[PDB]
Amino acid sequence: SINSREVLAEKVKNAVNNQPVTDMHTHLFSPNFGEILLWDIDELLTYHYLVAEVMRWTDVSIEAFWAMSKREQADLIWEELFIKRSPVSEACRGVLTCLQGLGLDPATRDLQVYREYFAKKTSEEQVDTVLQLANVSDVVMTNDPFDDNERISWLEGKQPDSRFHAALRLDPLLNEYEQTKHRLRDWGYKVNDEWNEGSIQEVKRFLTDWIERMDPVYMAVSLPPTFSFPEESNRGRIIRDCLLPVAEKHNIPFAMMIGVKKRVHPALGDAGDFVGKASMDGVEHLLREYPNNKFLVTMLSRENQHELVVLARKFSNLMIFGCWWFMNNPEIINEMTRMRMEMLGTSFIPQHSDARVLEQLIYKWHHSKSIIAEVLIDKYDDILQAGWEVTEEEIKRDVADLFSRNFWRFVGR
Amino acid sequence: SINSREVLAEKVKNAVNNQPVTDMHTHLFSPNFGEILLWDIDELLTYHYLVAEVMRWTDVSIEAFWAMSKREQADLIWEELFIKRSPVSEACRGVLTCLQGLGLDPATRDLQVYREYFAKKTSEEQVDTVLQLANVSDVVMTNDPFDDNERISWLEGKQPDSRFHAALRLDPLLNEYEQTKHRLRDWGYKVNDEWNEGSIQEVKRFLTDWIERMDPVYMAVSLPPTFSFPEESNRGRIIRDCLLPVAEKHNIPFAMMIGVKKRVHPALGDAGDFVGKASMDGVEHLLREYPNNKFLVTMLSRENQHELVVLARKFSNLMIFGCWWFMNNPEIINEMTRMRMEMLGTSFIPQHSDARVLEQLIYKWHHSKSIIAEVLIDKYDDILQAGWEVTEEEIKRDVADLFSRNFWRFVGR
Amino acid sequence: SINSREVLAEKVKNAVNNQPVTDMHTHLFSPNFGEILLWDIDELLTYHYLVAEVMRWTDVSIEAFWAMSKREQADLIWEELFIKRSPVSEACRGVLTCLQGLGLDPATRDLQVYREYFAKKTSEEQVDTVLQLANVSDVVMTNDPFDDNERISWLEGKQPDSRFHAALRLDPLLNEYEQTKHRLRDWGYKVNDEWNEGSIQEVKRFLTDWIERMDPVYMAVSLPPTFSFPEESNRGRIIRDCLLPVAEKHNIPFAMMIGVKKRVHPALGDAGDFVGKASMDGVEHLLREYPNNKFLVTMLSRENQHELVVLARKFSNLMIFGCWWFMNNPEIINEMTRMRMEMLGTSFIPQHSDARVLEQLIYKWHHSKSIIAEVLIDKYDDILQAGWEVTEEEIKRDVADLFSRNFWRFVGR
Ligand SMILES: O=C[C@H](O)[C@@H](O)[C@H](O)[C@H](O)C(=O)O
Ligand SMILES: O=C[C@H](O)[C@@H](O)[C@H](O)[C@H](O)C(=O)O
Ligand SMILES: O=C[C@H](O)[C@@H](O)[C@H](O)[C@H](O)C(=O)O
Ligand SMILES: [Cl-]
Ligand SMILES: [Zn+2]
Ligand SMILES: [Zn+2]
Ligand SMILES: [Zn+2]
Repeated sequence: SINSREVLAEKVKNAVNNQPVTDMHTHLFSPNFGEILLWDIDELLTYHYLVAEVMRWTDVSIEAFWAMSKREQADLIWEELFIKRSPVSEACRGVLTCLQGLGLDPATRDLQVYREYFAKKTSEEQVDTVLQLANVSDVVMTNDPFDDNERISWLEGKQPDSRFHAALRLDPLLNEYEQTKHRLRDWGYKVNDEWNEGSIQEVKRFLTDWIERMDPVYMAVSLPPTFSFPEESNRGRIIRDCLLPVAEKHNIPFAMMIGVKKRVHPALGDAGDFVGKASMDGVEHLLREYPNNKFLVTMLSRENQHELVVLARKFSNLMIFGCWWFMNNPEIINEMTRMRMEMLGTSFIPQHSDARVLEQLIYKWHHSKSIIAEVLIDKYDDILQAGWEVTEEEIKRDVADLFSRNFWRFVGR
Repeated sequence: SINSREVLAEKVKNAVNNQPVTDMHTHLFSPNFGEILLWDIDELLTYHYLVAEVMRWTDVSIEAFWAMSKREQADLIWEELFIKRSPVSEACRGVLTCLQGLGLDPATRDLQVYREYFAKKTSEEQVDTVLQLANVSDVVMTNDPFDDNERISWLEGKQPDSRFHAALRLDPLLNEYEQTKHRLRDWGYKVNDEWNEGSIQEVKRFLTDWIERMDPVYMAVSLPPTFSFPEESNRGRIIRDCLLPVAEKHNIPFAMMIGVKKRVHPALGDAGDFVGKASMDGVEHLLREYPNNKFLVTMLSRENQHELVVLARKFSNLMIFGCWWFMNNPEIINEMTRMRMEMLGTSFIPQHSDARVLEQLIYKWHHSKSIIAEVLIDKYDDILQAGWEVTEEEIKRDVADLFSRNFWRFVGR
Repeated sequence: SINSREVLAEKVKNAVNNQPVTDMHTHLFSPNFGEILLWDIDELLTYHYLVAEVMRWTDVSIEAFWAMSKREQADLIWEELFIKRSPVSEACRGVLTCLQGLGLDPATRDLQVYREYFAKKTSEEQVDTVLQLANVSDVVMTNDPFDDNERISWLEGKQPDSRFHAALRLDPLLNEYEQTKHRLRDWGYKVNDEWNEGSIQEVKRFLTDWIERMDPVYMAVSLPPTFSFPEESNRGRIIRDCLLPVAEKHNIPFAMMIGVKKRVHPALGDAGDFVGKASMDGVEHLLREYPNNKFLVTMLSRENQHELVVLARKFSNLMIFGCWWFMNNPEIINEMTRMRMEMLGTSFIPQHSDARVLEQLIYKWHHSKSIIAEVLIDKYDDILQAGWEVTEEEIKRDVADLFSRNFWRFVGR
């Protein structure tokens, strides 16, 4: 038996730390895909989270910033966010956690010595190291066929190694059909000006072709705060007539990441997206009217979090996951995870890294696991208090569900 | 349930704070004995501990000090030890704890106002107040029949109320028999020039008459660092032929307070006593050779404390008690209480107040309980972390033993 | 009027760190006295404390040690105590604190670079640097007229600058009179074979001559555990008939450092002295029988510390000081300072450095001040809890007393 919270805490932390992670959403790529996989300290420092933060302090114009080299941008951000002010933000703290995890010494602030660590290694070797340090067993990528570069890799016959899984990302198709439909035809998809049977069949054929090629764990899309469904728009029709029917046939979940208001500040590039609270109506309708379809949902607005949890209590075909983007901060991760566990027990996926740079797997999982561990400790302590006898083996089981099994069980893999 | 140091701390502190205390050695007297019972702020300030301390600072002569009135003495000490220097010593801190405990605010340093509180109250009322505030149920006195003022009270029928118990103090008889024997014969006890049957029987008769009149919980004596037993001396023969036989007969324990070197500085009066390490040979012999006699022991030298604990491990008829006088300081109370618990568990009496002024019951027990609580928390947490179940009921039981039951169980009442 | 614990700790540590220190016992000398003033890393590393410690490790014989040069000894000690084993002992920790305080960096472990720092400075410059860093305003030397080198200097005019003060050390006179009276005769002091009026006056004359030449703040002597008084020995007679009367006439305190057992291991030189517990009988008699004399006392045995504190409670003509030699270790300094403040408030002198090497003032005072601040904080906090509120001015007053005013007020200078 575990007769003290102090021992419980030790056992929970060990279980959480030792549990291999299935990161169901990132922007990483299998090493064999090439340069598309970003990594190293200069990439860490130029993460768009830090671009947005440095612009709040630096007097260097954004145009000038984009004009300088990768190394130069990294030097500015380091100096502005780490030296001129203490690197206390979550994103800056993350950079330090990565350095320490790699065996480097943040206390020296010797950026050139840090850069030297990476220069003497290959992509293949760094992924081996990072996956080991972050104890991540499986990585789900974001695979967009509309991106020429990435698309070439799939066209070439490249296959991700066993540690990487594909996810068919469809923002262009579902959100910019009017402009995208012209590319589909360039590829042999006979989509017509009007939405008839021929257009529907060709879109599905498109979806089906890529599903066969990537063997994705799910199809995904990021939607605006004004997302609605049903809706008489290209998106509404594509989802109704093509995506859902196909998703059902192949029994693959549809991942919806709702809440993002793209480019409210275009000059900032990837760092220029905002957020807004969304209506739950469309998700409510999708879940109810399509019981044979599986939905993975994460929302961007803090104000959408609690009702999303309640919606999960209503529908079993809904699997909520992670603390996305602006939600990926300790104060928010903590409240989200507690609301979720209190109303759903362990039937949810608490987190994903959303890593854009390989090394971030270290900090994203380190910072998140410690928070998740604290929550589990409280919840286990409360039932131990109620006389329940939790075993270390049950704790390991629960932890496996949260960090890995719940995802594979839901996707059916 | 109690499953963390944090929960444990709360329960222990609560149980300790709520446990009614039996103070087994004090210099307080049941209120009906008259002015011999000292109380109020001026008495607190003139406690001999503060007399010793003020003389290290004041340019006022010790002879001039004794010549001043009580209020003048109090004003000087207050001025010298509280105003001219921060009152950080244990005895000065204690005065402050009493004031606060009575609802008076030390923040104001308004001595005239503190005094008004006492003036509008009687001895009987202050006793009620203090016993309630210090949560002391029983007070054991020090009753010296050789003191003319004390002896007349007992002979004239004075008897303590239920909250006060007597202890027959015998220092003059055991340590000054050559002078004291003449007083015994003046009182009708035919002690002879030589230690013969007649002398032995009359001394026994003296002890029996006083036991019947006082119904003492024990007979006591303070002894010098040079104490020895067996010993061919008046003390050695009185203890062997008179005290031990009488104590066994009435099943009354014999309390020995060892290590005091009386009057090394005569001019300081009650404040002129020093300390010295004693040999354990005498105590060891008494315990081994008189298995049917009970011994309460407390020693004055810091260097005697560890071996006294080991001696208790050897003899069940030895019950050690308190952190006496110069031992009654936080640093020492802590080490003594920990060594005691580690080697004796709960089979000892951790403390007594030795209160000379009524209000001291407040600070003596509050200062001690906080330290004793901390020790218990450490000790209970060590076994809790080891897998042991500690219930709030077992804590109250143990705390009751330490602060009350152990004493009464030992005295046989 | 501080009411929060965080602010209290802040002000206390500030007062302690800002308070200019009077180091009332050292083995340092005014820089103008010449080579006699030891300084630099080589001196710090060869301090006899480290000699004793390296011998427990190194296979190099003591004779070989003494045979090698100073720089060679320093190299062995550095290697044996800092490189082969972590420098965790108090003495080794001290060397490090010194190097760091001077702006040097222990992280590099570059002994040669450290040495270069000292090579570019003069003795007068380093004392300026060290006295400023250790914030020491007054240094009391140990001046022995029996040492040829030192004696010639006092005779050849030499005078210390205003920052250094003299203390007349009399070990040879009080402890080796039989062999010393012959030198007294060589100096014009015709002591008689027997102890009579002539001998008494010539010894007095000797003391008075040196008192006028050195103008010492006190006369001192280190005594063995067997020290007794009164005593029919040269030491007993000299102290009774010469030292005390002269000390009183000049109102000069008599400093006794009791407990050292000289040269139990002669081959270790200054590192060959041992320790033993002393009887308090002689000190008690001195204080009681000579109320017009002032005594400064420090003892070497851990086991004498508590009773010495109690003796201070008895006699105001006793001022206890420092944590001497084998007592100058954190664990002991802590228990000693707490026992003292608990029974004496602020009426004592907590520490002295005993510096034999100039730079030691940095570590000696940095290590002790942090401990004394801790004790003060706890004690101030305890009365704060009782409702008493101190002002920042009273704290500075108290701190000044402990680190400087108590000493000067006691010697009457
Ligand atoms: O966490 C933030 C991501 O890096 C975003 O830039 C990204 O666009 C978003 O996670 C998405 O997949 O739509
Ligand atoms: O604790 C100190 C007491 O007040 C002493 O003055 C007293 O003589 C001693 O406790 C005793 O009862 O012998
Ligand atoms: O603290 C230790 C000193 O360095 C001793 O060697 C010295 O003899 C002693 O302090 C003394 O002055 O008697
Ligand atoms: Cl809202
Ligand atoms: Zn993403
Ligand atoms: Zn007493
Ligand atoms: Zn010294």
